[PDB]
Amino acid sequence: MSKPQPIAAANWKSGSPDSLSELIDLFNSTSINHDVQCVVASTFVHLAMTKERLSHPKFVIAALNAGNADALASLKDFGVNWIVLGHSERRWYYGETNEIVADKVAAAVASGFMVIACIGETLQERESGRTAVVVLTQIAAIAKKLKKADWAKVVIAYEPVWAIGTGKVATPQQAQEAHALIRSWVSSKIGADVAGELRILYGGSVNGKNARTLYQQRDVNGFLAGLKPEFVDIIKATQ
Repeated sequence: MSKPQPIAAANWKSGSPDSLSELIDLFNSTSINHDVQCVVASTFVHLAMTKERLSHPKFVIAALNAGNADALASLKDFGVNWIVLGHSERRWYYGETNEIVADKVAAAVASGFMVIACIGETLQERESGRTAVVVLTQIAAIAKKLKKADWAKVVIAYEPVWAIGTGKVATPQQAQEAHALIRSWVSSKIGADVAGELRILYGGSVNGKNARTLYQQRDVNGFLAGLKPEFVDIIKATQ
């Protein structure tokens, strides 16, 4: 096994507690044959339901864009040990700076969390050839605030804004190129050991039909997707 352990993360940003409860029952009943870490991420308002209902041994709960020190402490005291930082989306919609996400990553790691940090370019950046510079600027800001040993707690997700909620998935070649670019930068600037163990996940219009062909790429280690019945097939795709 050359790739590190894959991750499949489902995000529940909104929706009925009753429809969530049903999806969690589906997941709790699903046998998963291979080594994969599955994650159900949700906003605070849905965490108490998820924590109460989810019981599968291959699943953990994560908080979506958790907030400040008080919020991290409230998560830790409730038993939630993963956070998802949706930086590529927040950079587009809100102008969140790269330095703000980097400080959030370091604060979460310092508080004992595993952190999925989502990085990625805009539509216009992609169109104009700015992808590599933009992505590398994001990973370098994150790295600035971490020590080498801290990378064991970090997962990077490549989430280009143009693929988020648009139905326009990155092609296998596009995902691979971006993921390789990130990994090679980590190898060069942090270390080859860290680069080899780093999980780089793809997010943005992943579904049950396109996930498997994405996973077959050398530098793809899993997925961020929505919490939907097809997520069962997204997990299978990480075999």
